[PDB]
Amino acid sequence: WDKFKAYNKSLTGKADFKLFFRWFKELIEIENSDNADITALRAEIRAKEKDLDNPLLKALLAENKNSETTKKLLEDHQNSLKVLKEKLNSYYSVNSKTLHTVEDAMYSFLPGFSNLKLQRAPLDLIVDKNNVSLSVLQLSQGEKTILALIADIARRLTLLNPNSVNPLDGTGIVLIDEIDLHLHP
Amino acid sequence: QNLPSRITKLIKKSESGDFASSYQLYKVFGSKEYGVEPDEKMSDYFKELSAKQLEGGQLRVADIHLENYKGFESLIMDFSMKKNSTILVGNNGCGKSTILDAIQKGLTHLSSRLSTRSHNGDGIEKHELRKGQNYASIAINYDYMGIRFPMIIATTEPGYEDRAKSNYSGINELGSIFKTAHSINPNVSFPLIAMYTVERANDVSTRDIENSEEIKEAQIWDKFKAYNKSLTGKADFKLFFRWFKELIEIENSDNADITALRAEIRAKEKDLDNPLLKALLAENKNSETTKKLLEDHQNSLKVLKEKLNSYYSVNSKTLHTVEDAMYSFLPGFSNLKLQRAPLDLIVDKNNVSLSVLQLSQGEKTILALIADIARRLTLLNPNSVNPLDGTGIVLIDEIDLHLHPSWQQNIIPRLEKTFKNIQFIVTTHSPQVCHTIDSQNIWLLKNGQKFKAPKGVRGAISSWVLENLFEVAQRPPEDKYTKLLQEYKNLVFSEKYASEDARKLGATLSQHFGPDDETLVELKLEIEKRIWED
RNA sequence: GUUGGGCGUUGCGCCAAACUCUAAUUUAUUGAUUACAU
Ligand SMILES: Nc1ncnc2c1ncn2[C@@H]1O[C@H](COP(=O)(O)OP(=O)(O)O)[C@@H](O)[C@H]1O
Repeated sequence: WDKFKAYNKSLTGKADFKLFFRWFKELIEIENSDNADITALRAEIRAKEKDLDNPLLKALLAENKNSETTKKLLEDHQNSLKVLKEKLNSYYSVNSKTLHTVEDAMYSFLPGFSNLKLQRAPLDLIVDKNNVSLSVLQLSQGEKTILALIADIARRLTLLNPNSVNPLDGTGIVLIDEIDLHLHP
Repeated sequence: QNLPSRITKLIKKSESGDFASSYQLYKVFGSKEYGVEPDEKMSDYFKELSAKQLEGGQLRVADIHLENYKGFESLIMDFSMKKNSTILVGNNGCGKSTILDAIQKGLTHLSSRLSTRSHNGDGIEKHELRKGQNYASIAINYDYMGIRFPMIIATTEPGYEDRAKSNYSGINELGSIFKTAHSINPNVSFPLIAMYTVERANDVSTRDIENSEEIKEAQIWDKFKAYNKSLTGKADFKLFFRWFKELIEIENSDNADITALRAEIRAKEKDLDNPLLKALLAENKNSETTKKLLEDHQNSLKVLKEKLNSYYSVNSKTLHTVEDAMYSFLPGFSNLKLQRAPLDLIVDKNNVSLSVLQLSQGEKTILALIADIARRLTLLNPNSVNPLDGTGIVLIDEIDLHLHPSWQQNIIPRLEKTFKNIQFIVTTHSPQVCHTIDSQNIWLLKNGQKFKAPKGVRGAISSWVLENLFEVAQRPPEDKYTKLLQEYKNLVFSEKYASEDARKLGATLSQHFGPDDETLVELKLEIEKRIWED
């Protein structure tokens, strides 16, 4: 992880789901096989980041908030995420932080989708909506190519950008030819 | 309505409890051909009962009939049913391998019609015909819960009209019974069919493990899949390596979502306690929104506890059972793990970490054999208290390969102790395997004929079993010192007890064999006795 | 391991006896046989 071992061989570009499934499989398994201390931190980041978007408490916060106690509480659980992500960043580790960013790439480019697991008895890399779905089988043909491209961009930007609590906030050139390739209208 | 008498007899048999009695009862009430009006509900009941009564039965080979096969003109053998181990002993060139090769080409057919729809298999080739004859025939009777299935496979040279047509009446029956049992219940235990040829000597190699992560995903995980390349010998290790990777990955991928869930429960407990948050909520307790949010948080915490309990009762013993059953068979070895740098396995012996690919040749063949049996039993037998208690036929050919004569006295009983419901028809040439099985089971073979073992072949002096089962003398038959021993012994028991040669052979045989052994002390004592008498 | 006898807390439990060429009987609306209703 010296920022230059993946910077090269990128001027050609590859974006396919066959080489993304095998990559994500190793990334989610190797990270969890050894280490195993960053897994709990990342899972609790997921819990804290998805529990804030509670419609009940969100409506209560959006309601009359003249008392400063609720503002202090919201600042406190924002600082919770701040320090938590700071701790993960302090754990300088390749193959353990790129997973979180690549998951965030698919958590935003595909709006409203929840946690992403990887079953094994059937492979079936599942994406969680309010109802369960499957990516290896469903999700069309081009909705896998574009996701592979997004994942590659996220991984490459994360590797090129150490620290940077939001690694997918770099700057540079990314040229795509015929962006309308395998897309539903 | 005057139910036929045969139908009443079948109903009585089913009431007593049989599996075929209800099979031929749900196919008599589901069609108009058999002569009774078709009733669907009362046929479904019989089908369910037939499938339910199949559990607890062992599938064994009862008898076999070779006629003009490789080297046997006419052979009839009957394998014991109360005993779970049959041993074939004979010279190199009598035909013990022929009987195993005849048990296959029928076991292949049984596996094909129990797993696939092909309805094909092996057969007698032209080169296997007895030199001079024209027709050959192999007949095997399969047993299940005291009810037998016929079979016969035959051939004729394409110059004369065939005088022995093939027939597979009973194996189609057995396959249909098992398939129906699977249809009504997806987790019905099935028998295991496999043979391990001498070609398992080179089973484990670095080449096989190098590309074991580059095979198809749907070739290892389903009940009906532990049958491909299973009677070809060459106990599979690549598929075993893939299977071991997947199980260790299930352990290393789950049990962390369990840890994550426990951490989430702790965090939620902190969030609910949260003295600041509790104090803030205490300001407005009667508010409907606050009560709603608190009750929903409590319900979510209870649901999270239920989710944790869901994986709290997994206990994936699929790995533990295999590891424990394979550690006991190979003494000392323990803590088998995986190392991902050159995608290789690591096993620990005598507090030394070594790779499987570099182990002794006498410890990888047994390793792969036990691993293949355990994996196939686990695949064929779904979720159960003990998945290694399955039935079937395992044909271990030339068990004496790569074994020190210290494990041969503990190989058969250990296989029977770990696997206590599998038939183990085997062949051997080491006389330290024979003296652990009853005399009624060993089937001597010479000159194309079957001879029963002499009385008392169980635990005894190895010289006696050697002499009375292999026709090989205890001492060398042509050795100079052995000839001197004989020429000393006969003269001791005859003229020239103390003469020209008595002393010189005495000294020569005292320099070797030591001056203190069994035979020479006997001879010296008796010569002293009968020189004192004179 | 297989066969014939006896008693009755009898769709078979027990008792009392025997035999070992290397080695156990299954089909109906069919035809032959025993038996009731004719
Ligand atoms: N066409 C044939 N004609 C005569 N003998 C044959 C023929 N085919 C096979 N055989 C006999 O089969 C024997 C092979 O023995 P085998 O089955 O390998 O048992 P084992 O491995 O225990 O010695 C040989 O003794 C050979 O004579």
